[PDB]
Amino acid sequence: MRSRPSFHPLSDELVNYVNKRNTTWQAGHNFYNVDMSYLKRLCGTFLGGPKPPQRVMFTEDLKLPASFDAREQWPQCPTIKEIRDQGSCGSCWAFGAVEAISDRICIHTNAHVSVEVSAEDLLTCCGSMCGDGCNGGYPAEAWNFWTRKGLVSGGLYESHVGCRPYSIPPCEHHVNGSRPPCTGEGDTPKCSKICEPGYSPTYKQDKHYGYNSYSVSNSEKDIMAEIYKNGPVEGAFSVYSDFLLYKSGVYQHVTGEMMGGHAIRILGWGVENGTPYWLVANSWNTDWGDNGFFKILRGQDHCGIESEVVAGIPRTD
Repeated sequence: MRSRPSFHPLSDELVNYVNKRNTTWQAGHNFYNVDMSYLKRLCGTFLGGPKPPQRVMFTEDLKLPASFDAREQWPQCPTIKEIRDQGSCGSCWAFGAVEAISDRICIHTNAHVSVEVSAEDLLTCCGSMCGDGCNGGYPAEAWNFWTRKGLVSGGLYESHVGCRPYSIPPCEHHVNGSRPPCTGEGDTPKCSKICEPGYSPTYKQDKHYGYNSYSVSNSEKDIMAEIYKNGPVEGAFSVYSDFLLYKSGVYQHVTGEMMGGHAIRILGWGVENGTPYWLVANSWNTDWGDNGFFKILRGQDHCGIESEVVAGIPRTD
């Protein structure tokens, strides 16, 4: 391959052992031709550090469903079926924030205004408050910031939708080798308080603000409750190398080492083959795992999926 050895994505010994081990899932390569610094630049959420108020779902008489897909409950909100890609940027913290916010806006604005909240804006105008930009960040501040400063609107890279659409291109990690391995290297883009030409309203007239920012309790049922009456939520869990290989079924960490922390958007649950799972939306494109979504073992706070559930309500009127 003209270059030196080492860091070749992951070894087949992995894929195959994860498979011979015969567990709740099955793995296969999602990334082809990539510098391993990329595979670790994806996992750019910190874990630890802050944590909003608290949200205690009063249990009582509400019987939640044995399964649930936040996309079905609200077909009117297309935002829910969207899978974003973050390019070579550790902005996963900002994506879960916006992808969860996007939905909630459509959810709580009656089913009125559905709007692609901009990760571009959160990513580049939040600063040291939220963390480190393209090199890691705190989902707590992510929401805190929406409530403080508010976020404009911005679709996908080169989508021409709204004020500030994400400026980072996706890496062709999907499936090719005519180009070289899109290394995770990258710099955090600049805070440009300005909408795309031709776009109206004005950037300042595009900021959508939130109501408050709270933490969801570390109990699965409370979470099932939050997603059920409010809308998808942003989480955090630890990434180990095997997870990179997810193709289908319910994930369970088997081997490999920590790639780092990765935020996501949980938007549902169900039980597949007697294994309760959480339906989570990644930010690695639609060619990753199962059409961009994936399932992780729920109820046993797997890899910390049930620890960091940050979230909040949008500002009506």
